[PDB]
Amino acid sequence: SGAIYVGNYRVVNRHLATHNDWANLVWEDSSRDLLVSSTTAQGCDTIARCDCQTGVYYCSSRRKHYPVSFSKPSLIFVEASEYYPARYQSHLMLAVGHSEPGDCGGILRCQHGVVGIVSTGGNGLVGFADVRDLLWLDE
Ligand SMILES: COc1ccc(Cl)cc1OC(=O)N1CCC[C@H](C(N)=O)C1
Ligand SMILES: [Zn+2]
Repeated sequence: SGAIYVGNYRVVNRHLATHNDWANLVWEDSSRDLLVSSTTAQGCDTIARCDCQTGVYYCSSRRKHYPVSFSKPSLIFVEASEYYPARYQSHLMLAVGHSEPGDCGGILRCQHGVVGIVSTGGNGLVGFADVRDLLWLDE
């Protein structure tokens, strides 16, 4: 679990969005595993606007943060789960690091701000849905 709170927006994994997220829907994209809903309270998380390929993510299945080197956002094939059929997920960044399904939502940050959230993983890999291209999150 986990979310990003920026301005009047909440960014979560689409497959973990709640009934309230869908009732306050701003934008969603199944191919990215992202959903953004509106909030009444102001968030003040900062979104990175950069080309970093290193950062630190939070891993809830270890209660720890780990440093990572990750690939640039790209189209990656993700095997079927209970949430989606087998498909290409876009804007996904992969790195070597521990993850389990419930780690989805953990934040990846660089020195400039939030980069993205855990969205995929397995066998010593962890994948992050990028949010740095969503320029409207700041207005
Ligand atoms: C962090 O996720 C995992 C980590 C390890 C393992 Cl063995 C499996 C993990 O589950 C996943 O990769 N998915 C399940 C939920 C939906 C995901 C998606 N974005 O399509 C894919
Ligand atoms: Zn950065």
